Amino acid sequence: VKGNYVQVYVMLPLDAVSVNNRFEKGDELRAQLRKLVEAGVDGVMVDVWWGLVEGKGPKAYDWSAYKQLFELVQKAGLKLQAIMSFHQCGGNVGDAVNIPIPQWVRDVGTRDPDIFYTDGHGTRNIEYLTLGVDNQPLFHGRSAVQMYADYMTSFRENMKEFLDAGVIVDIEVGLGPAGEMRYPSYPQSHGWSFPGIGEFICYDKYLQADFKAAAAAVGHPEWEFPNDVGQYNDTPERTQFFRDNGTYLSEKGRFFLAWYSNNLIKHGDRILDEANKVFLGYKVQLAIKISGIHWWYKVPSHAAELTAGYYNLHDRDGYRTIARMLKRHRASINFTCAEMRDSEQSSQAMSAPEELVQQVLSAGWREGLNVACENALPRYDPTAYNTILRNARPHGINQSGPPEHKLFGFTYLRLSNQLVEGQNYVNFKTFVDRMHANLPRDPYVDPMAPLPRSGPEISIEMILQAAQPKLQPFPFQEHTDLPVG
Ligand SMILES: OC[C@H]1NC[C@H](O)[C@@H](O)[C@@H]1O[C@H]1O[C@H](CO)[C@@H](O)[C@H](O)[C@@H]1O
Ligand SMILES: [Cl-]
Repeated sequence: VKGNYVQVYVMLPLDAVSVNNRFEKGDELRAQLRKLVEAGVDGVMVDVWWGLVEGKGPKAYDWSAYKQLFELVQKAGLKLQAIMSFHQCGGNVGDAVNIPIPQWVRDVGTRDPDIFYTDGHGTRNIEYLTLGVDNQPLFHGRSAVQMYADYMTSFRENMKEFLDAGVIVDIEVGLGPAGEMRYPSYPQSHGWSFPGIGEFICYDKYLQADFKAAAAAVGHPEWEFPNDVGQYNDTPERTQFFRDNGTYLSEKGRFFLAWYSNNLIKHGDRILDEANKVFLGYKVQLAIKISGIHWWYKVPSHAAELTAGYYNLHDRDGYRTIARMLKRHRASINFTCAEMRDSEQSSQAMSAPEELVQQVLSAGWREGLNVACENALPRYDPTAYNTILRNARPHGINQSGPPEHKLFGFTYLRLSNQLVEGQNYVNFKTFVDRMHANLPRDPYVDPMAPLPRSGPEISIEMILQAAQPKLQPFPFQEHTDLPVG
């Protein structure tokens, strides 16, 4: 029965550490984490905000608040998943917690605005640095990749005690906005609202130069980005690019989609190679986060996935390519939407979160990866938990041994007083029991080996062999066999 146990983590509040980099929630979190422990929770997840830690200047890392937070977590006896959060928290009208990337990095942007992902109207998105500057030494002598590597190295050195004590068990490497490996193709601040197709965010001068060179390398120097793609809030059929039998299918469209999605893959590969080197020999898993772009999954162009950078079509597996890139690093996939049913979604959005989840989990498992999941949106109801349970053990319980497939972990978004009071807590606690296959909490489950060095670098052509033939997912049971109620 023990092979069925799925670990449950809970995300901490976005302001677990204050926006001024002070630890202020000692008493509150102590009581809240005690409730989590009483409920059987294996660990917590937390954003380690770049804007807080390296906020005062290059290499001025102030870890003092995170250390206090981490001691609290260790004192509670909980495991810890640390997100290298190289992205802005909040920043939209109405957001409660607002933590931009370091001011001194934004200061570079006042002179070189092309450090930011840029749309076709020229709007600069300040939430994250363009993958176009990964290897450009623009930041007081450092490249973006060097800044990420140096931050992770400082983290390791300063948190060594927590790593050695087995408190920190997972490093989630932020690779884009919201920590997700994607482009910022659906920004509320630029006027997007659900379920707009989004936009291609490749207009910064660095990416423009990259495209031109890539185009010349295949004999077509003349080529430009597609200009029949509409705008953020369009539907696919309103554009010549994304409509059925549209220009996304052309030789030109295919080249562009490949270039855009490949650049995201290369960004992840090169940052994971550095992260692996940093954490070599520590008993931790490295993970990336893939965003759950479920809208337009039911139309041929998969338009919102394409603009996010996931080149996914009925005959092209745009997630298995990503999974193949992760293999050499022994990195895990952290996906979302684990809580969603298709019946809960708007019809006109053409949304299929269940099939998308099935596609991403199946891709990870076919590449031999650990796969974990999060809920996309806040949920406290038994139906949500039953959906997560279904995704956690897609073929149900194996009474003989471990199941054919299971999630390596699930991380719940997110801790607050609401979760640990009233009927919410009862529902949550029962969820954790079921995730644990009704066994008691086992802190020693899923032990990590010392992280080995990433295997040999493989080319983009090698990675892309995973795109086709596109396979049906593994069959998933309609309903969990171990529901909450
Ligand atoms: O965890 C990543 C995102 N998954 C999909 C959710 O809808 C979204 O809200 C999540 O992003 C938030 O939480 C992250 C972890 O706390 C944080 O890094 C990110 O900035 C968002 O606040
Ligand atoms: Cl295969």
